Amino acid sequence: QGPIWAKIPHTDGHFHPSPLMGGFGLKHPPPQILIKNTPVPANPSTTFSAAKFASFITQYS
Amino acid sequence: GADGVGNSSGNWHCDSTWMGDRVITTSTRTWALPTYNNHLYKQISSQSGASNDNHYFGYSTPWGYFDFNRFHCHFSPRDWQRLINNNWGFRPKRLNFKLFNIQVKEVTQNDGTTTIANNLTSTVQVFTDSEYQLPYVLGSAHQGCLPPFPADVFMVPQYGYLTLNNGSQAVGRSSFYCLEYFPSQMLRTGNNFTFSYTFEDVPFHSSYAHSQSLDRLMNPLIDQYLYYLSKTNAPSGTTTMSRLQFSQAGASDIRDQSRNWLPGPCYRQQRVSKTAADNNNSDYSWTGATKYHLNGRDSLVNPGPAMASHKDDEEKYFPQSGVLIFGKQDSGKTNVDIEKVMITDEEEIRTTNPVATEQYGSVSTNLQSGNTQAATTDVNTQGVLPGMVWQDRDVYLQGPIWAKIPHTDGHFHPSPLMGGFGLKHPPPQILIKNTPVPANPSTTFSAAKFASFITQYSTGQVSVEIEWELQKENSKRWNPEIQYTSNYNKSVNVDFTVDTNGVYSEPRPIGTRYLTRNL
Amino acid sequence: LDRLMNPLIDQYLYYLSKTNAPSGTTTMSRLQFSQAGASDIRDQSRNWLPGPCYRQQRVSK
Repeated sequence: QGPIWAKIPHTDGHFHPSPLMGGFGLKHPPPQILIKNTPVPANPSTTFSAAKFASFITQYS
Repeated sequence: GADGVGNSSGNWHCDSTWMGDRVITTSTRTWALPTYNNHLYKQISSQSGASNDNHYFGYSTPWGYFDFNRFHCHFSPRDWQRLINNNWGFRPKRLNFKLFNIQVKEVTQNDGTTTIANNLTSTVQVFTDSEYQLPYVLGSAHQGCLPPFPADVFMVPQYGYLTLNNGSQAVGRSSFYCLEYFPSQMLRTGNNFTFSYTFEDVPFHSSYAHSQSLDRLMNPLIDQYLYYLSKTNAPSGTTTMSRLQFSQAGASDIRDQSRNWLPGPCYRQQRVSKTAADNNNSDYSWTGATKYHLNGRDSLVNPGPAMASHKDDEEKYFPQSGVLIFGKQDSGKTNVDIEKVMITDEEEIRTTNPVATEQYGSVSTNLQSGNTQAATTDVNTQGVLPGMVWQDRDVYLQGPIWAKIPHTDGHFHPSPLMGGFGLKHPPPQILIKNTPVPANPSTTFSAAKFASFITQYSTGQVSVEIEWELQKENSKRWNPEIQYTSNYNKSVNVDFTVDTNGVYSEPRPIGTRYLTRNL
Repeated sequence: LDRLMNPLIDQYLYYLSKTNAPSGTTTMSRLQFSQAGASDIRDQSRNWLPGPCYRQQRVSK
């Protein structure tokens, strides 16, 4: 139940770069995977307004 | 190349070319070379009454040498700005050197009046120590490099070296080198000298600052799944009892999170303030200094391992002997005030390297028990540990470029402590000398060596071209970055220009770390 | 030439609309700025200027 890898910090020098919590030190570790729900605006006004939207449809995925 | 008296043996090349990931800088200067030591080799040694720390033994030769081991020999201030504002790293690739338009001139000192004339048949000797057989004296931050301003004429420095000594005397192991024992090329006016050199592979110099701290690398929104010891006792009826308790670290207790890395090594220095009143009223320049002990001698550690100059909100402080200190224009040699020097600052590396004037940390010294409380102590010197990361010292427009790595059995992270690139085969030394021309000899034979020569010196042009490899930045940062810039406000003089008397001056030291990078 | 805007949307640029403001029973110099719309269309920022001129005398039929 412990960690597997850790990204080696991009520095000028480092010594024996195995992460201290245990595991494999990688200069190019598995990349981060980001995910987000695209916002869906709610019912807008019928007269133009330059203010940014603040009312969205509540949803998840 | 070789031709007559009325033919220039070379042209003036001085500019920079930027093309993609390369930049080629070529510079030209005019030099003057006297006759050193009156054509003799001389044994030199420390004074008899010198302290044991200052004893030395060595030789001084009649040779001069060319030196271009400072960045401002190659980069103009504008070129330096281009480099540091748009690149994450750089390194030298190859080198070209040329010596041309030699002129030898003889001096006559009749009756206090000096007459100078051409000597068309005299010569100069040049050779490059391409096998590293002479003691390498470059890389010690000596004066005598090419001037930063291309219009200046400079004198070639004299060559000399030190060997093993026992006090003021030598030992059997000490070695003596005769530079005439090398093959060298002899040039008359009309000959030139060139050679080429290829740098070995070295890591790019880090021209960035980290935008994250080593102790701040977590996601501040999610707790860890690991626990730490958060309390060692708990309240009982009107009292307490020993009782271990554990917690998961979050943002509220961010100092307790488990981490994978450690800050770089440390070697503590004494702190002094730029405000005069803050410092002690005593002479602690040597007693309070940090030094190393080698063969019974003490030697100042200067500047030593790369550590941050100060923590935040403390620009007024700096380590006693932990920073490079350049002098302002025309500042003296000995005991000048603080207004005459320019003190560098290495604060950009406090994200990974400890502050030079604080302890590295604290470790426990005993075993706590029912009747013994835990005790800790500060760590003032910490060698490297597995899991450490650190940055190297920055380079400056007027600082050194490279240094020769000593030929030893072992070495660790061989980047020179004054900053720059460590090379096992650095650019070779270039020695030069006027060939002696004896004066009127006697008409009856004498076996004694000659002692009367024609007084003469030489002059000419020197050019050096270096190709540098660039490493372009690829940042996804949204907000604008910090850049080096000139101030817009009015002033009597423009920075990095000449004054009304013709004196070129550099008003401040310029590092390389302006762009940013994630840790 | 002076009517080329969209009369429904205000500009994002400002113009100087008032140079003084009322104080206690008096006024004080105080610069104020506004975004031009349709109500003050004469104040909108524009990209062009009318052609040159050389004034003549006017006569009536």
